[PDB]
Order: sequence, then structure tokens, then C-alpha cells
Amino acid sequence: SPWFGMDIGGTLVKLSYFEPIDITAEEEQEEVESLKSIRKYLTSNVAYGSTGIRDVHLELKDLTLFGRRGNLHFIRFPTQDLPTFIQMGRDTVLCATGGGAYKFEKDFRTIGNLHLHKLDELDCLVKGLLYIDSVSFNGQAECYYFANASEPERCQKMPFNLDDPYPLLVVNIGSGVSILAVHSKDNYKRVTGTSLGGGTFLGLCSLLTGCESFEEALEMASKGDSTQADKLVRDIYGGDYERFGLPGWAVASSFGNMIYKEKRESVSKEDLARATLVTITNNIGSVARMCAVNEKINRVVFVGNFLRVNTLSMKLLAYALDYWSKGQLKALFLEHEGYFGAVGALLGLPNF
Amino acid sequence: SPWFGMDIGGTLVKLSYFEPIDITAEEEQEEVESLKSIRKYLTSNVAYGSTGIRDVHLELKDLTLFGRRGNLHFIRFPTQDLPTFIQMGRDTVLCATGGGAYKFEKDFRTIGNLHLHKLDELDCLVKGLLYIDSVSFNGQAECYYFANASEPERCQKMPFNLDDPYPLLVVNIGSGVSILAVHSKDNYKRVTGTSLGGGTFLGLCSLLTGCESFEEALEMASKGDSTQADKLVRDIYGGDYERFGLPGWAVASSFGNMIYKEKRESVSKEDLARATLVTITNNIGSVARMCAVNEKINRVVFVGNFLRVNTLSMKLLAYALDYWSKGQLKALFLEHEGYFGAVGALLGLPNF
Ligand SMILES: CCS(=O)(=O)Nc1ccc(CC(=O)N2CCN(c3ccc(C#N)nn3)CC2)cc1
Ligand SMILES: CCS(=O)(=O)Nc1ccc(CC(=O)N2CCN(c3ccc(C#N)nn3)CC2)cc1
Ligand SMILES: Nc1ncnc2c1ncn2[C@@H]1O[C@H](COP(=O)(O)OP(N)(=O)O)[C@@H](O)[C@H]1O
Ligand SMILES: Nc1ncnc2c1ncn2[C@@H]1O[C@H](COP(=O)(O)OP(N)(=O)O)[C@@H](O)[C@H]1O
Ligand SMILES: [Mg+2]
Ligand SMILES: [Mg+2]
Repeated sequence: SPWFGMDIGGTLVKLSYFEPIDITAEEEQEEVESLKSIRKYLTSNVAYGSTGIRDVHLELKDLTLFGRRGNLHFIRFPTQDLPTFIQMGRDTVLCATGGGAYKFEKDFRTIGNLHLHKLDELDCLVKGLLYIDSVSFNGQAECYYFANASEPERCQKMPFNLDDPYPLLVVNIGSGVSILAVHSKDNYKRVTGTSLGGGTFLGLCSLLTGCESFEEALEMASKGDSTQADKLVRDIYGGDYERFGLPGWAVASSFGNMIYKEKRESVSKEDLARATLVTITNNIGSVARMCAVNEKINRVVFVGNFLRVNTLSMKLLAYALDYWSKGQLKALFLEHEGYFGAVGALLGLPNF
Repeated sequence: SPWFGMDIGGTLVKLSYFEPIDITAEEEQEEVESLKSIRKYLTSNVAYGSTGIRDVHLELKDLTLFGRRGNLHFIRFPTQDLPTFIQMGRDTVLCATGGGAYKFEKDFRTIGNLHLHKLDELDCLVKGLLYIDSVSFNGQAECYYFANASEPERCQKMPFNLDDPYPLLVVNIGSGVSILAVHSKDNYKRVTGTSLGGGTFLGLCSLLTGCESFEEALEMASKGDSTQADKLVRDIYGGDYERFGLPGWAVASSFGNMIYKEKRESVSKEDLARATLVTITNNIGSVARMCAVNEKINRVVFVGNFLRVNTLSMKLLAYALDYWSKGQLKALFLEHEGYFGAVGALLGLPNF
């Protein structure tokens, strides 16, 4: 039985697979051809079908898990393509989390003799995050931050130690946003959430710009100027609003200059992509800051796949959290952001 | 010297004008023809030029102010048209607030001998709100709420008494959003703000639907189904997410179904208008609820012109605040929502 952890989200399926590397001479004879073929298929390819991808750079090597040494692999594909995954599977214990573990329960059971064990998406997130940070990223820090995030000449990635992880605010930016307050390994609450998340960025971008991939949306945004669409404090006051410490550059109204027809006629699609990214990211940062202040937590870690290959949003979050909190809060990031639920599922395997 | 209070916002200019009604036989002789002409022009017309409107239904009659009896009138026009207003004024003490009091300071001073006194936009909001509620809306409650906002068969406008106004959370939904915590008549702080406000609704709506008025945007939204654009919890889980009490109908990802090309091709412009309204309104409600919980305030009053002739957003706020706070918070509304800054400015007149 291959060891898989699966997080079926609203947008992406995340899969963690443990490849044993201490396979004996006898265990290799006693392995069934279908199990050898699956292991070879997964380790021999970095693209699976037309939409599956193995994130090779995230692989954890020579991990000891459940008493065996092996490599921990990380794979993703769109939830839209799960029927293809299941159809391939029909031609066996699966720990599954995320909403899709419930929605597609009946589909997984079309695979004969498959044992489906549903686990909670946020329990799995916490357990997976704590595990990866505990075992390190092949000796390197799993957690990092942007040092001196207020000065761009100095803003650089630096490692952050999470040996005492508690308390922690976890901001899970997926299709939507969940915000968690973690007080201990078995004590955490979902403080709140927002529906303005990664799916809002991509959905609005596609409506506004016609982009048809997450990565193309980011590339457009990198070329845009969000101030062409946004109304700034200095557009309203002529400068800073000093009485309440609002700098002239702060956004007073996202997309607020688009109420003027002449401005709608001159804005570029790249400007609209950047304004969408900035709007979503600032709102997440602001909600994270309010939750942090109320939960009395000063370490805020942002995860989920809205931030993969998305340095613009990470730097924006690093800078905004530091600036608006007057330096009281720290934006933290994790190399395996995307995959913690899938790992937490995999870790539930001994219970079955 | 006519008595005017002006709030020049990022989007709208709001003007409060006190019409004296106890004018003597001698005071009428001693009044200059330009002052009689302005008073007649304002009381004889409900539309001013092409874009000025007097909200006749809001007028406060037989108000005693500064020792004179008169009528308090409420007038609005787009900040974009302020040059026309100033040009008409060139062919005199003005208390002015909002960002435009600073940005257009030099323009107001083109009016010979005009004395411009700038006042803070949130000081003026608090003073004006407390004043109007204190004098009543011609004997009727200035403040109201939607009773039994969870049951639509019972959801009806009902009056709310604010004789002891403190503490109060004031959510000012204009171009952007300011959130205030009012502890006493001279003790209040701006807790935070969000840039997802009324200008975001109108700007995104215009980009997405081509609507070209606030009122047309609301009319489109009233005909739409936001769930055509939004991804709901039940789209992700197949039902409720029970472990964290998220009902299947809650929005998991605003515009989140627009990541799928086929869904973008079938959504209507009315659906996109409604999804924009719902997205903005829920986010304001959520931010208001977090601030309320942290400031330890259970009365939340929503003002600003995003809510004028906007019952959909008011009912959405009433319902959402009650539902998500498990009944701990009350959404309150005010008949003169839009105009409190302009009134507060007018009330600063004795200081000059
Ligand atoms: C991880 C479970 S998921 O996969 O299904 N994704 C998911 C689901 C829901 C949400 C939004 C949320 O958590 N929400 C909705 C907005 N909420 C409001 C709304 C109005 C007010 C007021 N007034 N207050 N709160 C709080 C609760 C985000 C992501
Ligand atoms: C009434 C003055 S106005 O006329 O000029 N209108 C106006 C001006 C600014 C705002 C937004 C705001 O108040 N903002 C911006 C967002 N903010 C953030 C952003 C990121 C993070 C993080 N991490 N935290 N806070 C807090 C402060 C709304 C309306
Ligand atoms: N290849 C990709 N395809 C679709 N969305 C992608 C993507 N790469 C990054 N993203 C972003 O990641 C978000 C989903 O993150 P994720 O954490 O996996 O959400 P979920 N709800 O599926 O569990 C999307 O909303 C989008 O903003
Ligand atoms: N006639 C109208 N024209 C433009 N916007 C209007 C409007 N009637 C209502 N609105 C709404 O009111 C909002 C402005 O409210 P307001 O409180 O006056 O903001 P502000 N920043 O000008 O001080 C706009 O963003 C729009 O959503
Ligand atoms: Mg997820
Ligand atoms: Mg205003």
C-alpha cells in the first residue's frame, strides 16, 4: 500500500507521497507490479498528464517516517481534473482532507477496496505545518521572512526559527482565506475567514484582463501600475491625511478611479491585474493584522497557494504588516506553503 | 452671511444649509440682493445645474440653531463638479471638511473675501451624527435597525433610541471605509479603515458591467444572482462545513467561479453587479464585526452614501452582522446617512 496524503481543495488538489528508499532485496520481489509501476511513474516524471506537476524542488530527502527512510514528494493538479485522477486509479488506504474529501467521497469509493478516511482540513494544516518545520527543509529553515521589509535596498529573504511555534496566527490563502490562532499542538481555533482570497484574484483578473492562468495573471500584474485604477489618499486630500497618520500613497478606494469613464478608457489590463493583486493582498494583510491584535499574537505566517511563485504579494504583505502595525507584527512565510494539509493527512495514516 | 456646512469627499460634495424662517420686516430690507437671490435659488429649486440635488425629504423644519429658527437643508453634487460650484460662487465664512477642504483650499480662496475654515472629517462626522440624533428627524427617530433580520417574513425597519450614544462603532462607507470607536463626545479614535468601499463597488461595476450611474448599478444588482459568480462553501464541501459552523450558502471565494471560462461565458452583467455588491458589503460587515469585538462595542452604526437608496446592502449588513456574531451585535442605520460631516462643519461656525 503506497503512502499518500491528499488535500482536495476548492481549486487545487495537493498530494504528498512518501517514496521508500530502504527497499530490501526481498521486499522488491514481494512488491506487486502495479505498486512498482506507480512508484516508477511518479519518480520518473515531473509532469503527469496535461495538468499534474511534481514540485521537485520541495522534495524532502532521507526523511524517516513511520520507521522507514524515504523521500517525501509534493504533487499538485487542478481539482477540476480529479475525475481523470480517479479514472486512472480505476485501471489502498487514502487519508484525504479539504472540502473535496467530502464532496468526492462517493467518487473515491468507485476504486474497489479503497479505504477513504476523511480528516479535517485545518487539523491537517496545523499538524503538517508543525511537522515540516520540525524536520527542516533538508537542513534549511522551513520558515522565512523579509528582513528590513520597509527599505527596498535592504529587503531580503532571511530564515526564521519556529522551534517554540506558539502562539501562531496562520493565514491560509487558498480559494478563500481561513485565519487560525494556534495556541498549542492540540489547541487552535479558526478565528475567522474572508471570501476575498486567491480565487477572487484569479476570477476578477480573468474577467478584467482575459488572462487564463494564475501565472499569466502574476506576469501582467508585475507590469502594471495599480495607482492607475486605485484612488489614493493624496487624490482625496492632496497629500497625507496627517491627523490619522494616513500617508498620501495609501489606497483610499480600490478601483476607485474607475468610476470616471475617461480613466476606465486609459487603464491597461496590466494595471487592472496589479490593482486586483494589491486590493486582495492588502485586505488579507489588514484582516490578518486585526486578528493578530485581538488574539494577542505577533507572529503571522501566511500559507496557501495564492503565494506560490508570487513574490509581489509576499513583499507587499511583509511591508504592509510591518508598516501598518508600526513594527509590532512580523510576516512569516514557509517554503512548503501549499502542501501542509496534504502532509497532515499523510500523518494520520497510523490511526488506520 | 449665509450659514453653510460643506463636506468635500473623494466622490461627493455634501452641503448643509440653514434657511432662516424668523426673518423680520427690518432684516429683509437690510438683506443684500445677492443673499436674497441665493436663498431663493436654493429654496425654489430641487435640482441645481445638471448634477446638484436637494434631498427634500431629509429637511429638518423649525430647527433652533445659533438662536434662530429655520430649516436645515441637505444638498449634494459630485466633487468632479466643484469647479462649476466655485465658478458660480465667483459671479462669506465657509466651514469645510473632508479631503477636498485641503485639496481645493486654494480654489475656494479665489472667491474674494471668503474665509475658509478647515475642520477634520471625522470630528465633523461625530459631532454631526450626535447633533442630528439629538434633535430628532422632525420628531421621528434618526436611528433605526431591521428587526428580526434573520427571518425575511419579519424583517422590518424599526426605530432605535440613541439617547445614551456611547460607546458606538461608526462605520463610514464612502469612497473608502473609515471605522470609528466613539467613547464620549470628545473621545473617539479611528480604529482602522478599508479601501474596499463605495468607490470599489461603483468602479468594479463599471468595469464589469458598463453601468454608468450608482443607481443603475444597484438596479442591475437587484436583478442579479451573485452565486453565479461566487464559489460557495457547498461548491467546495458539497454541503455545510460543520466543524467550523460554515453554512453551505456562505461565500467561500468571491468571484471564485469566474476562474472557469465556461462560467465566465454564462454569467450575466446583473449577476456580476450583485456579486460586486455582496462582496463589498460582506467584507465591510466582517471588518466591522472584528473591530466591534476588539473594541468591546455591540452597537455598530453604518453611515456614508454607499448606503443611500441601497436597501439591499442595508439588509445584507443587518442580516450578516446578526448571523455571524451569533446575535451579539446590532446593525444600526441613520436617516441622514451621508450628511453628518456637512452638519458637523456647520456646527463649527461659532468658533469663527
Ligand atoms: C476553509 C473552508 S472552505 O474550503 O470552504 N473556504 C472558505 C470558506 C469560507 C470563507 C469565508 C469565511 O470564513 N466567512 C465568510 C465571511 N464572514 C462574515 C461575513 C459577514 C460578516 C458581517 N457582518 N461577518 N463575517 C465570516 C465567515 C473563506 C474560505
Ligand atoms: C477618511 C480618509 S480618506 O478620505 O482619505 N478615505 C480613506 C483612506 C484610507 C482608507 C483605508 C485605510 O484606512 N487603510 C488602508 C488599509 N490599511 C492596511 C493595509 C494593510 C495592512 C496589513 N498588513 N493593514 N492595514 C489600513 C489603513 C479608507 C478610506
Ligand atoms: N496552477 C494554479 N492554478 C490555479 N490556481 C493557482 C495556481 N497556482 C497558484 N494558484 C493560486 O492558488 C490558489 C489556491 O490555493 P490553495 O491553497 O491550493 O486553495 P484550495 N481552496 O484549493 O485548498 C488559487 O486561488 C490561485 O490564486
Ligand atoms: N449619485 C451618486 N454618485 C456617486 N456615488 C454615489 C451616488 N450615490 C451614492 N453613491 C455611493 O456613495 C459613495 C460615496 O459616499 P460618500 O460618503 O459621499 O463618500 P465621500 N468619500 O465622497 O465622502 C460612492 O462611492 C457610491 O458608492
Ligand atoms: Mg485548501
Ligand atoms: Mg466622506
